[PDB]
Amino acid sequence: ATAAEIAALPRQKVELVDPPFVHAHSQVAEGGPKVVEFTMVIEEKKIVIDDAGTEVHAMAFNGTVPGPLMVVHQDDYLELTLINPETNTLMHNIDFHAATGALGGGGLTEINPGEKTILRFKATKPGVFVYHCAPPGMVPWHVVSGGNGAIMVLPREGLHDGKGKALTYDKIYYVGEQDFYVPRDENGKYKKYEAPGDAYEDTVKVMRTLTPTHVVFNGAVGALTGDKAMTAAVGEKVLIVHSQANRDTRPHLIGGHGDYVWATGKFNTPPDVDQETWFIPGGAAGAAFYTFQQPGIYAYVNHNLIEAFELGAAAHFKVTGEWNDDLMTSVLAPSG
Amino acid sequence: TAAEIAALPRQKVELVDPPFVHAHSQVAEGGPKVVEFTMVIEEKKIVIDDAGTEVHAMAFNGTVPGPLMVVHQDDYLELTLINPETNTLMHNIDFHAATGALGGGGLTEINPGEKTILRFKATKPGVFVYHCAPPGMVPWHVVSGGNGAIMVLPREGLHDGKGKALTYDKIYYVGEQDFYVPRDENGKYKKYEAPGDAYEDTVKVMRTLTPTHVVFNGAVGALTGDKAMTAAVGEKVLIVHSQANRDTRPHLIGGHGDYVWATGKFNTPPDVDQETWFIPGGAAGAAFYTFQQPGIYAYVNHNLIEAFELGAAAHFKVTGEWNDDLMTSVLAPSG
Amino acid sequence: ATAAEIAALPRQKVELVDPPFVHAHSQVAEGGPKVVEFTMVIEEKKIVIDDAGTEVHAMAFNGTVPGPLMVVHQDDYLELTLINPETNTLMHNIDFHAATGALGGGGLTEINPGEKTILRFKATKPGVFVYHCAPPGMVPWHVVSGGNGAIMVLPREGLHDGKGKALTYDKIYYVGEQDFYVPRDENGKYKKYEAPGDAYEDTVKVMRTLTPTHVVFNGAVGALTGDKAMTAAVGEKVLIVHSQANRDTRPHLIGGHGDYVWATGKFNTPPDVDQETWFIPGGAAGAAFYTFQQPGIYAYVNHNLIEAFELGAAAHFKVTGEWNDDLMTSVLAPSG
Ligand SMILES: [Cu+2]
Ligand SMILES: [Cu+2]
Ligand SMILES: [Cu+2]
Ligand SMILES: [Cu+2]
Ligand SMILES: [Cu+2]
Ligand SMILES: [Cu+2]
Repeated sequence: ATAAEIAALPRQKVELVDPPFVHAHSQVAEGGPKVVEFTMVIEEKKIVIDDAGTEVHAMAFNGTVPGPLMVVHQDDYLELTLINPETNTLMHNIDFHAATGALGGGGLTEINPGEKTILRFKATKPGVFVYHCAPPGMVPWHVVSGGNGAIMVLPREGLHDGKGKALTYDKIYYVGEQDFYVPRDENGKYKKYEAPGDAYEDTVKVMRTLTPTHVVFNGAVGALTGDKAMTAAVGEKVLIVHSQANRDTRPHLIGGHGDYVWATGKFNTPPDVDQETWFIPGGAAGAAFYTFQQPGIYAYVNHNLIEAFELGAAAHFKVTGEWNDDLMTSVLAPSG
Repeated sequence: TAAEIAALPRQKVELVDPPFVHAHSQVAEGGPKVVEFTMVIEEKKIVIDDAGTEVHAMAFNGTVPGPLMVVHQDDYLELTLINPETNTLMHNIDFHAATGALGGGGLTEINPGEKTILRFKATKPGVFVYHCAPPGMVPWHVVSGGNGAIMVLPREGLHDGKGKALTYDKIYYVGEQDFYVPRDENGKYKKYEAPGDAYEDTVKVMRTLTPTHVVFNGAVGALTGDKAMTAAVGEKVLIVHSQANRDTRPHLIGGHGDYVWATGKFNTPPDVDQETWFIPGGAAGAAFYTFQQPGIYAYVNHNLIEAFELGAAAHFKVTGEWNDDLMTSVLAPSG
Repeated sequence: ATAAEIAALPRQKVELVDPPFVHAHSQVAEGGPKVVEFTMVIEEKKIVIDDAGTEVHAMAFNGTVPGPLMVVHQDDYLELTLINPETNTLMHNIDFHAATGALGGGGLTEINPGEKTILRFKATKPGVFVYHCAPPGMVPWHVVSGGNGAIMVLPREGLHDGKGKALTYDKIYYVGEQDFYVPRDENGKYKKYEAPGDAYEDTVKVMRTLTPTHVVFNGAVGALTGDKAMTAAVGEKVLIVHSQANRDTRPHLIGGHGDYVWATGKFNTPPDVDQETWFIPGGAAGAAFYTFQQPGIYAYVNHNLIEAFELGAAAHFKVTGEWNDDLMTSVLAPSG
């Protein structure tokens, strides 16, 4: 497609929503290829990542950790306006794993405080894909400070299973998983810093242990629990997109399954089925499709259970509806 | 319907200790059945290495791992779980094969002196982890040995990707356990009077994400020496492998995984000709192999530090005739 | 085949080349089955693995870490002459994951200094496969000292995608990824030793933490950057073989993709497609096929970014050609 051809394509401006929600889209593409426009301001901000009050200086695309999910269709163009406000102290950029060239866009989007840039790429491959910050020489520090999210490049025809049957979800959630490396004092208590750069040396030491102090969903321990639990109903079809930009994870729906799981995240790779626990390598996104059959509380976890229940990587689903005794029943309740 | 489920046959099955598996048929015998199992949970001090290191283990049916239960797709598994009054802790069970109530965990919380009976329909074919999961103390029970697996065979037995039958002559269940044993200032592993005394010290070790031991069948060397698994040349063997908490990467040294259901799910077509497969923590996998050479094999987690320094190494002793076409020493070690 | 049948097959002596290059070979088999002869001399040598002058006592098959890629076709015989020179101090051997019996050949190739052996095995299974040293009682030590490489057993008809279309590479590269465990003194400086055995006790202690001090490609930090950057051009099809004999890795071509990825490394298992980041478990090799579409510098990494950019696991590709503005364009360059 020539420059003139692309200029004639229709533009749609998308308003992003905060994870774990996803902006309005259609599963099946409406019309021909479009240039889909997004804007994100990068915020360097203090975030609290557990109930004790532990804080991190985060790099937060659109002001959240993870950054928001951008959704386009195959052969659309994604056109991102990225802004680094003058209140920030560091240079930032963006690497789209969905994109082709210039280190995923990273080499073309280095913006100092008070600068902006507009990057356009053709989303040639269908799937979910990580994006993250990657300033040369400081790449892992920015990513494990929360500077990451994902996009979904839907097939123009929507999702299908491995054999041509249409899969249509009723709702979608995006779970970004973040490994944090928080320095401690000699008493074992987490340290606080005045500016991001003050934490650098101490944080690099922790990073080198390859052992996160915290592993969280949506930026904090318990962020997707309580009144922030994800919800569904018996019979409802849900797609769960999960990303990890730096470190392996193994998602599991406690009480459910992944009926179809694109564990590599790429829709031209047929999904695994009937999954108990799937595996997403660091630097990737995956997606899992499930139809709820039972009501009640579910936990969605990284099934290294230490990571889930000691380090923070557990969310809840609240599910409404009628219990199915054929699928499961307590023949004898706990009794003497 | 309600009448139809109640009229299905009930069948009690006697369990056996890993790595062996109780009696079953690969192709389902009859229509759907309710397969009944009973397991008593034993809290017991087990020795896990050659230095006398102890762990207060949670042992479904008296073993780490708990035994393999085997049913067919659309059978019901009906487990009676018993927690004797001599135990100190509440326990329960989460079947990854099951649907609802946190895998059954929500319905099976039994204090010492209690029992429960859980039924679920095995709707999905594959091998699946089960483990204890008391709310608020889930990892502690699991890394204390409270885990095993089940196999839900397709009603028509196993098949390859093109649909030809795969029929094993024997089956072994290897449960892999990451343990996190506290050490004192001098580097000696600590011992405790009761399970709860170890809790605080153990969680500290757990948070390093670095096991002190990684073992098969509950201890370093449990499946080596005189306890090696066996086969013969020409024999087809299915090896079911589970890890309820932590990744592993099985490898049969001297062999391969001819077909590997690496995700453990039989509606997902098996990978083939595998050197080393990968099972994420929280899952089981299964590998089918036909032995072609006699001799000693090692079956390991192929992080070789985990295998040979931390304990995740088993043996197969295989009888039969050596095949010089497949391998031959042209010139033996010589100066 | 009988012993007589094998004796009658053509012999072909191959001359090995150092990683990341691969010796001359045909993708499609030239003729019927042959016995492909290789020779390698094991060298115990010091290698410097970072810019702080950190040393490892390496076990180098053919003088390199990793050892070289050996290439045959399915149902050929690989015949290795392995030589342990008198100048070495330790017994060594070799286990081919591609082979069947005697612990991959390890039980038949145990050679003290001043000894040699010849092993022949039938390459019955197509794929990329680890090989490594494994002296009973000292296995992990030899492997994490650099005693590993890989082979490729091509299908006789070359590579194909999942539907039987031919996949033919113009270039091939072999990246061996190595986890090292280097002891430190009490002030954090890496220790040096005058003999391999002198470092055993100290090294075993570090190995037991399951935390490498270094994770590198081709034996050292930056080994595959600068004078040793891999090269390609726009339009060229490139196969990247990647091995890790002891520890998981998650390769990613920054700016690119794995168009087809045999993540398990086995060619009768259909490849994944459109991959961002693939996964190779410790003890295995994998392979990725990609057609370059953009020029410039790509980084090729283990996408645990701490492992890539703090511990050493990053390579570069230098790619010539014309930039493609359809696939990617800077609409607005970084600016106030
Ligand atoms: Cu940044
Ligand atoms: Cu990346
Ligand atoms: Cu328990
Ligand atoms: Cu579980
Ligand atoms: Cu060696
Ligand atoms: Cu090996």
